[PDB]
Amino acid sequence: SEEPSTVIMREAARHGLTIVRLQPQGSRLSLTVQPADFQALMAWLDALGQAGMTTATLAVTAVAQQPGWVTVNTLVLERSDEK
Amino acid sequence: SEEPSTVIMREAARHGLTIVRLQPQGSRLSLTVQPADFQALMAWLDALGQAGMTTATLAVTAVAQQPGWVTVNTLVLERSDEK
Repeated sequence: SEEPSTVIMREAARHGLTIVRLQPQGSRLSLTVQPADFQALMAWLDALGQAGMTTATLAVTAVAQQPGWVTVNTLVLERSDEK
Repeated sequence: SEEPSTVIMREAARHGLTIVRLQPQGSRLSLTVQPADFQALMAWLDALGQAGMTTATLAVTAVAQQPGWVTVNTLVLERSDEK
């Protein structure tokens, strides 16, 4: 993975996740993700986990309108020295 | 599930998660969970998800000492009117 930013939006899109903002700040990335399936956002990070990415920050809230969905307050990804 | 507090610690323990603090504040609960497998803490919430519990807040950070593990900053659970 030459472009770490890709895995996020790539895995995001396939999981129906909207990463509005991304920032390749070395290891840590700044991700902005609209309300999501707790499934999708996990599996997406699980997917990024394959990239050597760790959830460096995940900040989240349950939605009142459709329980079982979540609201990502702020999300930071961390990466390996691998790349 | 007459005692919602049980599912959390029950599912916690089976997933190797330490819920130090729990608060049955109606729908929302205050959970304090020591550093965890992102797998375990998800699967535990997935498990609580079976209880009718939503992750009302999940606040988390990646650990520097053993990547792929996470640090739960603050976690709030939300419950159904089912109980």
